[PDB]
Amino acid sequence: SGAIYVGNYRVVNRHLATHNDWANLVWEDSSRDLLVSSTTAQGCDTIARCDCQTGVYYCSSRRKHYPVSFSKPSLIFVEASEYYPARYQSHLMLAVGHSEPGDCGGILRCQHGVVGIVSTGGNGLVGFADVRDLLWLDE
Ligand SMILES: COc1ccc(Cl)cc1CC(=O)N1CCC[C@H](C(N)=O)C1
Ligand SMILES: [Zn+2]
Repeated sequence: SGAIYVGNYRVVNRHLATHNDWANLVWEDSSRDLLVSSTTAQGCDTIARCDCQTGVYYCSSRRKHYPVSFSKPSLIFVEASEYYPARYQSHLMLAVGHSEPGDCGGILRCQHGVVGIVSTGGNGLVGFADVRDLLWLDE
Protein backbone atom coordinates (compact mmCIF):
# COMPACT_ATOMS: atom_id res chain seq x y z
CA SER A 1 0.00 0.00 0.00
CA GLY A 2 0.92 3.68 -0.55
CA ALA A 3 -0.15 6.88 -2.39
CA ILE A 4 1.12 10.35 -3.59
CA TYR A 5 -0.78 13.48 -2.46
CA VAL A 6 -0.15 16.65 -4.51
CA GLY A 7 -2.52 19.63 -4.43
CA ASN A 8 -6.04 18.35 -5.10
CA TYR A 9 -5.06 14.90 -6.45
CA ARG A 10 -4.36 11.38 -5.11
CA VAL A 11 -2.06 9.00 -7.07
CA VAL A 12 -2.46 5.21 -6.48
CA ASN A 13 -1.70 1.80 -8.16
CA ARG A 14 -4.68 1.02 -10.49
CA HIS A 15 -4.94 -2.59 -9.20
CA LEU A 16 -5.12 -1.37 -5.52
CA ALA A 17 -7.85 1.32 -6.08
CA THR A 18 -10.94 1.71 -3.80
CA HIS A 19 -14.69 2.52 -4.46
CA ASN A 20 -14.12 6.20 -3.55
CA ASP A 21 -11.24 6.47 -6.10
CA TRP A 22 -13.53 5.35 -8.98
CA ALA A 23 -16.44 7.61 -7.86
CA ASN A 24 -14.11 10.69 -8.02
CA LEU A 25 -12.11 9.62 -11.16
CA VAL A 26 -9.84 12.05 -13.10
CA TRP A 27 -7.52 9.80 -15.26
CA GLU A 28 -6.79 6.02 -15.49
CA ASP A 29 -4.40 3.81 -17.62
CA SER A 30 -4.22 -0.07 -17.57
CA SER A 31 -0.90 -0.30 -19.50
CA ARG A 32 0.80 1.99 -16.90
CA ASP A 33 -0.96 0.61 -13.71
CA LEU A 34 -2.03 4.17 -12.67
CA LEU A 35 -5.15 5.91 -11.25
CA VAL A 36 -5.74 9.56 -10.22
CA SER A 37 -8.72 10.80 -8.09
CA SER A 38 -9.85 14.14 -6.50
CA THR A 39 -9.43 15.17 -2.80
CA THR A 40 -10.80 18.07 -0.64
CA ALA A 41 -7.54 18.91 1.21
CA GLN A 42 -4.34 20.47 -0.32
CA GLY A 43 -1.33 18.08 -0.50
CA CYS A 44 2.32 19.15 -0.17
CA ASP A 45 4.35 16.52 -2.12
CA THR A 46 6.97 17.99 -4.53
CA ILE A 47 7.03 16.16 -7.90
CA ALA A 48 10.45 16.02 -9.61
CA ARG A 49 11.05 17.09 -13.26
CA CYS A 50 14.47 15.51 -14.18
CA ASP A 51 16.52 12.77 -16.02
CA CYS A 52 18.08 11.15 -12.84
CA GLN A 53 19.10 7.47 -12.66
CA THR A 54 19.89 7.04 -8.89
CA GLY A 55 17.63 7.46 -5.83
CA VAL A 56 16.20 5.99 -2.58
CA TYR A 57 13.03 3.78 -2.13
CA TYR A 58 10.96 2.50 0.88
CA CYS A 59 10.57 -1.29 1.40
CA SER A 60 7.78 -2.13 3.93
CA SER A 61 8.58 -5.89 3.98
CA ARG A 62 11.98 -4.99 5.60
CA ARG A 63 11.02 -1.56 7.16
CA LYS A 64 14.10 -0.01 5.47
CA HIS A 65 15.00 2.67 2.85
CA TYR A 66 17.42 1.49 0.10
CA PRO A 67 19.64 3.44 -2.37
CA VAL A 68 19.46 2.11 -6.01
CA SER A 69 20.49 2.74 -9.68
CA PHE A 70 17.55 2.50 -12.15
CA SER A 71 16.83 2.36 -15.94
CA LYS A 72 14.98 4.84 -18.27
CA PRO A 73 11.15 4.53 -18.72
CA SER A 74 10.25 1.86 -21.34
CA LEU A 75 8.06 -1.21 -22.33
CA ILE A 76 8.76 -4.36 -20.24
CA PHE A 77 6.96 -7.77 -20.34
CA VAL A 78 4.84 -8.55 -17.20
CA GLU A 79 3.66 -12.17 -16.55
CA ALA A 80 -0.03 -13.07 -16.00
CA SER A 81 -1.77 -12.52 -12.60
CA GLU A 82 -5.28 -12.13 -10.99
CA TYR A 83 -5.44 -8.41 -11.93
CA TYR A 84 -4.00 -8.34 -15.48
CA PRO A 85 -3.22 -11.06 -18.08
CA ALA A 86 0.25 -11.43 -19.79
CA ARG A 87 1.06 -8.04 -21.42
CA TYR A 88 3.72 -5.25 -21.97
CA GLN A 89 3.63 -2.46 -19.32
CA SER A 90 4.74 1.02 -20.53
CA HIS A 91 6.74 3.76 -18.61
CA LEU A 92 8.51 1.16 -16.36
CA MET A 93 11.99 1.51 -14.67
CA LEU A 94 14.04 -1.46 -13.27
CA ALA A 95 16.59 -1.80 -10.37
CA VAL A 96 18.51 -4.55 -8.43
CA GLY A 97 16.97 -4.82 -4.93
CA HIS A 98 14.58 -6.65 -2.53
CA SER A 99 10.81 -6.67 -3.26
CA GLU A 100 7.52 -8.45 -2.20
CA PRO A 101 3.85 -8.09 -3.52
CA GLY A 102 2.71 -6.10 -0.44
CA ASP A 103 5.42 -3.49 -1.20
CA CYS A 104 3.40 -2.00 -4.16
CA GLY A 105 2.89 1.69 -3.36
CA GLY A 106 6.35 2.48 -1.93
CA ILE A 107 7.74 5.85 -3.02
CA LEU A 108 11.00 6.35 -5.07
CA ARG A 109 12.80 9.70 -4.51
CA CYS A 110 15.75 11.73 -5.88
CA GLN A 111 17.35 15.14 -4.86
CA HIS A 112 14.57 16.95 -6.84
CA GLY A 113 11.54 15.19 -5.30
CA VAL A 114 9.13 12.35 -6.19
CA VAL A 115 10.04 10.03 -9.13
CA GLY A 116 7.42 7.20 -8.92
CA ILE A 117 5.89 4.22 -6.99
CA VAL A 118 6.57 0.39 -6.66
CA SER A 119 4.62 -1.60 -9.32
CA THR A 120 6.40 -4.93 -10.22
CA GLY A 121 9.18 -7.23 -8.81
CA GLY A 122 10.82 -10.65 -8.59
CA ASN A 123 14.00 -12.74 -9.11
CA GLY A 124 16.06 -10.10 -7.24
CA LEU A 125 14.80 -7.08 -9.25
CA VAL A 126 12.24 -4.21 -8.56
CA GLY A 127 10.04 -2.10 -10.90
CA PHE A 128 8.88 1.54 -10.54
CA ALA A 129 6.04 3.35 -12.37
CA ASP A 130 7.29 6.83 -13.53
CA VAL A 131 5.24 10.08 -12.87
CA ARG A 132 7.70 12.85 -14.04
CA ASP A 133 5.98 13.23 -17.48
CA LEU A 134 2.55 14.28 -16.06
CA LEU A 135 2.89 18.09 -16.04
CA TRP A 136 -0.89 18.66 -15.42
CA LEU A 137 -0.47 17.47 -11.79
CA ASP A 138 1.35 20.78 -10.97
CA GLU A 139 -1.10 23.15 -12.73
C1 LIG B 1 6.17 -5.77 -6.18
O1 LIG B 1 5.38 -6.90 -6.54
C2 LIG B 1 5.98 -8.13 -6.53
C3 LIG B 1 7.23 -8.39 -5.97
C4 LIG B 1 7.72 -9.68 -5.95
C5 LIG B 1 6.96 -10.70 -6.50
CL1 LIG B 1 7.58 -12.33 -6.47
C6 LIG B 1 5.73 -10.45 -7.07
C7 LIG B 1 5.22 -9.16 -7.08
C8 LIG B 1 3.83 -8.89 -7.63
C9 LIG B 1 3.86 -8.30 -9.03
O2 LIG B 1 4.92 -8.08 -9.59
N1 LIG B 1 2.67 -8.05 -9.61
C10 LIG B 1 1.37 -8.52 -9.09
C11 LIG B 1 0.39 -7.37 -8.97
C12 LIG B 1 0.28 -6.60 -10.29
C13 LIG B 1 1.66 -6.11 -10.77
C14 LIG B 1 1.54 -5.34 -12.07
N2 LIG B 1 1.88 -4.07 -12.02
O3 LIG B 1 1.15 -5.89 -13.10
C15 LIG B 1 2.59 -7.33 -10.88
ZN1 LIG C 1 16.14 14.21 -10.08
